[PDB]
Amino acid sequence: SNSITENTSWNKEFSAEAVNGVFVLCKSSSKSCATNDLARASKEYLPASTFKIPNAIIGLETGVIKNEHQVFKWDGKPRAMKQWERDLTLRGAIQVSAVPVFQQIAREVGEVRMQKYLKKFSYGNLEDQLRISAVNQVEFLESLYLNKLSASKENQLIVKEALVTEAAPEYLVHSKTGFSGVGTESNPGVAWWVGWVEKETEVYFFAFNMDIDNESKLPLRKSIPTKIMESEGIIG
Amino acid sequence: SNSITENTSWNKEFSAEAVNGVFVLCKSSSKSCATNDLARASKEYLPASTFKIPNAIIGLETGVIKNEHQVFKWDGKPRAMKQWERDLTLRGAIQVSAVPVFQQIAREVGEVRMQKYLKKFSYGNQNKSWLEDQLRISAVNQVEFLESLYLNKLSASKENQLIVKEALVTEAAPEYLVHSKTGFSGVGTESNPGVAWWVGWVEKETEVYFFAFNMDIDNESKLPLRKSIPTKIMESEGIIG
Repeated sequence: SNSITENTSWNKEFSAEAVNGVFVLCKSSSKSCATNDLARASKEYLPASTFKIPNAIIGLETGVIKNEHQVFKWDGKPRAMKQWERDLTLRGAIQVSAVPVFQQIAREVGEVRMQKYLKKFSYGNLEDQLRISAVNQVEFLESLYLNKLSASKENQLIVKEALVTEAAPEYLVHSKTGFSGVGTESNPGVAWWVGWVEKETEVYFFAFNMDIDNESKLPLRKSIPTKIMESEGIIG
Repeated sequence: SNSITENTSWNKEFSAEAVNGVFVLCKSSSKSCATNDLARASKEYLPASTFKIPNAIIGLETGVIKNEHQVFKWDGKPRAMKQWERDLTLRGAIQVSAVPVFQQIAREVGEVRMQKYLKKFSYGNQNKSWLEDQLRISAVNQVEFLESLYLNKLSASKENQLIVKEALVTEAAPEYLVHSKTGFSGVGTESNPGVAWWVGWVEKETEVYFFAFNMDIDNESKLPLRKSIPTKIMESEGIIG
């Protein structure tokens, strides 16, 4: 029996940074989610680089991504960022959100196959022609964690390992950042931080998004959720 | 036909701490490895908790470990260590080297199948409930075995190999992922010192580094060196940190 609760206590962390956003934290064992804003938790936004998670699974399931050790070689021709100008593994391409690598994977999969898997994954309603909510992100990440997506357990495991961003004796953090851009002062951009924490035998799924009009605010997409999860005693 | 090259430059890291031990570091594959001591690199020692790597793979292959999300429930009966007195995941059991969890896995596997898997994995010298004490494995054999695991070439499903690889993650950074396992036989005596291990691999962008470290240890206070010496060597190589 799935449930969600509104917790005004986290508004502190948003107010202190003057951030308009939402944090959704779900405890797997109790099938209970908590958020600071139910309305925004259900609102759909451009996924930006969070879309690299389903794109990676689809890339492996279709065969476009050969296997776990697939290397995305750089032809030497300049790219939007120097961090993309080199050979990358799946983990490498995911961490730096390498646009050209995932655009190439998407082209080889094709429009029809890409849409077929996104419907099967219930992923929102091609990265720019799609919108997804924080609640939809945690549901999708839980399906991935449980290997319940329409793809082999092996391909789901490859993507889960490639998303590892923090390891401690008591927990493993799997996560993905997203940033659509600054947008305009009228219609701001969106910044995301989504993932899950395997802490002892408990699993916590999280999705954070915020309005962003200045690239200088990007660090807040990790600091606000990190402070909330630290105060919940989930991570350090 | 793998080769091992002696590198007297790391001797400094050992001598300074007055440590008798070996570090083996292989870039890309176990084909060409570097070490501070050719002789000791190939010398076989008891694996201690490093044995929990093949134990976990065999547990999964035999179905004793049902799947990736297996929980090892605590029966409430006091254990040798407080950190083992709770339910544990495969990663949790591996991280605290939970003896009771792995002893039970070994029993369910059976000494029969266990020995057939170890032979098929080329794990240690091929010459019951004392595997971590009876087995003998070299630092070179550890990096060869970890390279097979990494490449999914052991006689096990890709899925079971991937589950164990994820459970061994100990450090994550934007540029690298460290998979490792500690081992400690005990302090032994000055005449017969125990052995301390740190084995694993680093996925550094497109490159992979396999490592195996072991040292004589006759005093508890020296334990930190099993991680600090290899870390300092890999930090100087620009692999981690």
